[PDB]
Amino acid sequence: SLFRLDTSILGTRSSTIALADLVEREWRATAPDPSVVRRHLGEDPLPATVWAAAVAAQFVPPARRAPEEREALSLAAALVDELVAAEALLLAAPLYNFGVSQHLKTWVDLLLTDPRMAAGTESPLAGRPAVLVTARGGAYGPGTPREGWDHAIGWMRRIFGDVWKLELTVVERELTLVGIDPALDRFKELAERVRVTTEEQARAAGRRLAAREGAFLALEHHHHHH
Amino acid sequence: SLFRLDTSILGTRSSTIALADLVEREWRATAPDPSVVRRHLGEDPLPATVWAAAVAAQFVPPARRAPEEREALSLAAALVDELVAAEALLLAAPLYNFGVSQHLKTWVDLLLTDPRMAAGTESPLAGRPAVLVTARGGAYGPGTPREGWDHAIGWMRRIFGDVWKLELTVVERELTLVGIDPALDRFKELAERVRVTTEEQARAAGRRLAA
Ligand SMILES: Cc1cc2nc3c(=O)[nH]c(=O)nc-3n(C[C@H](O)[C@H](O)[C@H](O)COP(=O)(O)O)c2cc1C
Ligand SMILES: Cc1cc2nc3c(=O)[nH]c(=O)nc-3n(C[C@H](O)[C@H](O)[C@H](O)COP(=O)(O)O)c2cc1C
Repeated sequence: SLFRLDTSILGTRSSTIALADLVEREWRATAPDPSVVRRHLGEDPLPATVWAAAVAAQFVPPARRAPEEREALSLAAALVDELVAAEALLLAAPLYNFGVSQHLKTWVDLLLTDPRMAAGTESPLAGRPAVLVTARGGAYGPGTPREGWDHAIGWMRRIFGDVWKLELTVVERELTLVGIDPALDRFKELAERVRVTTEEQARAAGRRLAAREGAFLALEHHHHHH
Repeated sequence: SLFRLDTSILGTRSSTIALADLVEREWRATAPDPSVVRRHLGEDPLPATVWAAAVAAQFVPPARRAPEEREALSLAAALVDELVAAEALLLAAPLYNFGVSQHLKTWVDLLLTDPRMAAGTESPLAGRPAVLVTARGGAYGPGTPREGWDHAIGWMRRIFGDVWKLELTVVERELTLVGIDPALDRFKELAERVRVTTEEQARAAGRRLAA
């Protein structure tokens, strides 16, 4: 099955929801399991109290735990349950105020309270494919005035890439505030070609996710010594 | 007055609360208008629904806004009020899961929905002194396997330094899990020696804040 996490708060005007939708159409089209499990933290955020309670329970004989502590670690397990149930991941995290979504950080903070996701434990997701959909208002690449101002990209890549050891495909649509903020009207055409191109890339990542089981069984080089 | 923010969820065991007191002690003791307004997002988190509500309200005509939409923009205005009202700032944010405190970003997200904090407007806090107390369980210095693995320090510096234009002094304690993680006993005395140093760095910051 595919697991889909949306974190956008802008509803129907969401670039990330729209790009993720194009990825999902491709999954359902070519995937052996077109099934999709979804969670929308943007509409249904995880409460801001449950993390602290889980961190406390984490080292307490389960019986000496308190109502909120237990309910907190139970919820952590349900969220891990969803990730370990999916053969592939679609995670849509837009750029807000130069950093991580409050909703994405919350979700990840609480996941990492579940024993199966602690530190030093082997990721139960290693090798599994993930498409990450981000968008930005302005342009953030090398040589722009906003180079190194996306403090989110690197964090999500360390968690999904280096910690969870997921196989990561990234779809970034920059210039989503072009036509919205006049100060970016020197970008009108660039912004358009960017959109069309990243729409294909979102279609592309969906096709590639769908076929990853096949592509792994067709893989022969396994670096045995010789 | 002094404005103090805590984000720690560790209570009695916080390295950042401990270090932040050292700054505040220097304030109250040797500072004029020595009053201290404080807010502990670790004990009293801002609701997780309030940022979206404030962002959405700005698209609904004012005359027809929903109480929850009006209520969120009021709360944003009150957190801005706190900051605009202080001569100095004391902001304590630990490193959590390689990234930013979930509560610090919510607070910053909802601050920036107020029209005084908005893009294109001048920082109403520009030039104001600010001490940032942060702590790490590991060592994230140049030359270490964990270099570039603190994705928080850069982001807080962008908001507080580059957007808010505060004259920002950072006090940072590392190796806060030496003694808790058995695999760090190779640092028992170094760990202790960074503690006493950052404590004195914390007292230093206080004095110059009070000056
Ligand atoms: C509260 C808020 C903060 C934003 N912060 C940034 C920012 O720091 N940098 C940026 O390039 N765009 C920023 N944007 C613009 C968004 O990145 C853009 O609207 C993007 O499409 C958001 O994804 P979504 O539409 O799927 O929610 C922000 C938008 C909002 C509503
Ligand atoms: C949920 C959680 C996540 C943490 N993640 C990290 C981390 O990614 N890197 C690190 O060096 N320390 C990490 N630590 C340890 C903290 O850096 C250390 O405990 C610090 O002193 C916390 O600040 P506080 O005591 O003021 O809350 C983490 C601690 C907790 C409770």
